[PDB]
Amino acid sequence: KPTLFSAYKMGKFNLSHRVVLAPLTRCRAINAIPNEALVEYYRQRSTAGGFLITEGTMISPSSAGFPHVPGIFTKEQVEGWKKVVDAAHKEGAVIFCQLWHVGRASHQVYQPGGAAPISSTSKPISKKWEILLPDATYGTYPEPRPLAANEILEVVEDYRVAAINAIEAGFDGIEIHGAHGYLLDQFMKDGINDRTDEYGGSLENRCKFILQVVQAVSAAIGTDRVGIRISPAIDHTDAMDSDPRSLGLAVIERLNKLQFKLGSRLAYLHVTQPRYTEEEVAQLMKTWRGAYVGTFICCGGYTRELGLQAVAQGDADLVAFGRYFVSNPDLVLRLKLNAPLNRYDRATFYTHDPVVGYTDYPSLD
Ligand SMILES: NC(=O)C1=CN([C@@H]2O[C@H](COP(=O)(O)OP(=O)(O)OC[C@H]3O[C@@H](n4cnc5c(N)ncnc54)[C@H](OP(=O)(O)O)[C@@H]3O)[C@@H](O)[C@H]2O)CCC1
Ligand SMILES: Cc1cc2nc3c(=O)[nH]c(=O)nc-3n(C[C@H](O)[C@H](O)[C@H](O)COP(=O)(O)O)c2cc1C
Repeated sequence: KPTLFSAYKMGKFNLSHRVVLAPLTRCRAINAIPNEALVEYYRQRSTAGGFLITEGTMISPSSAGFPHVPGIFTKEQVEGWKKVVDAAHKEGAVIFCQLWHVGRASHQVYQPGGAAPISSTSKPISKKWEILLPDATYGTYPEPRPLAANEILEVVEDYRVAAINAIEAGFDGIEIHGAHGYLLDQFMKDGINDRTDEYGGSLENRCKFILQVVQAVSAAIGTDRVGIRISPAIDHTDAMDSDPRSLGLAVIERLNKLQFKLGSRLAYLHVTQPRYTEEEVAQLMKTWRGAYVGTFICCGGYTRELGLQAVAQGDADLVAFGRYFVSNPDLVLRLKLNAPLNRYDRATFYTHDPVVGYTDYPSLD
C-alpha cells in the first residue's frame, strides 16, 4: 500500500520513500562551477533510495538569470558535478540534474556580450517584477529578442548536449525545467507567446518547443532518464495562460502520445500547485495526474500531512519539498519522526556564502 514513506519503482530507478528534494536555485556555485559547498549541500540531504533534483542548471551562456548558478555546458562544470553526484550516490541517492534556460527572465549583466536575453517574444516582463543582480541590487527586466526558428533548434541542441553532459557527470537523469515563466514557459503560455509563426497561436504550436526538447533529450540519454517540470497555473513574471487546465492537458496529451510512439515511459511528470501572487486547484492537479500515463510528482505548499494524504489518496506518486528542504537537510528523517521542522531564513536563499544559510542548518543527531 502506497504511503509517503514506502518504496517506489520510478521506471529504471528504485526509491525507498516518496519524499523528493525539489529543485532549488541557491546561487552558491561560484562562477558557475559546482564546488565543495554544493557537494556538502546535496550530501546532507541524501538518503538511501531518496530522489534528489538539483537546482536549475544552465544549458548555455544565455541561460543565466541568477548569479553564481551552475552550468553543465563545459568540461570544468561537468568535473565539478562529478564530485557532487559521487557524494550523493555514496549515500544511496538517486539524483537528476534540472536543465534550465531563463529566456527573457534575465538582464544584460548576465548575458554574453551584454546581448538581449532571448525569448518567444519581444515583450519584456512588466515593471512590477524586478530581477536580482550580481551586486545585490534589483534591476529592470529588459526587452528580450524573439528567437528565429533556426535559433530555437540551436537551443534544443543545447538541451541535448546538456543531457549528454549530465550523464557523463554521473547523473541518473535530467529534469526539463518548463515552469515558472522561464524560456519554455514563455512559449507555452498565451499571456507571453504572441508569435504568428509555427511556434505561436494554437496549443499545438505553443507546445512544439518543449516537445522538441523532450524528444531530443530522450534521444540522447533515454526516455527513462528524463523528467519534465511544468507549472500551468501561475502568474509569476506575467507568465499567465487564459486556460491553464487545457494547457496542462495539452502538454500531457503530447507526453502520452510520445511515450506511446517511442514505446516507453518518461521518468516522470512534475507539476507545481497553482499559485497567483483552493479546491479547484486541488481538482486541477488531480485532473492532470489522472490524464498523465506515468509517474507524477507534486510540489508547492506540501506539508507532512498534505504529503501523506497526496500519496495515500493516489493524487501523486512522489511529493517534492522546496523551502523546508532549505532549512531541514534531514527532512526525510524529520518527516518520518514527525519532528519539528527548522524554520528557514529567506534572507539567505540567494546569497553566495558556502556555509551561512546554506550548509549550516543542523541535522538531528
Ligand atoms: N525556477 C527557479 O529557478 C526559481 C523559481 N522560484 C519561484 O519563483 C517564484 C518567486 O520566488 P521568490 O523566492 O522570489 O518569492 P516567493 O517564494 O514567492 O515568496 C514570496 C512571499 O510569498 C510567501 N508565500 C506565501 N505562500 C507561499 C507559497 N505557497 N510558496 C512560496 N511562497 C509563499 C513567502 O513566504 P515564506 O517566506 O516562504 O514563508 C514570501 O513571503 C516562486 O513561485 C518560486 O517558487 C524562485 C526563484 C528561482
Ligand atoms: C529559493 C528557491 C529556489 C527555487 N529554485 C527552483 C529551481 O531552480 N527550479 C525550479 O523548477 N523551481 C525552483 N523553485 C520552486 C521550488 O522548486 C518549489 O516548487 C517551491 O519552493 C514550492 O514548493 P515548497 O512549498 O515545498 O517550497 C525554487 C523555490 C525557492 C523558494
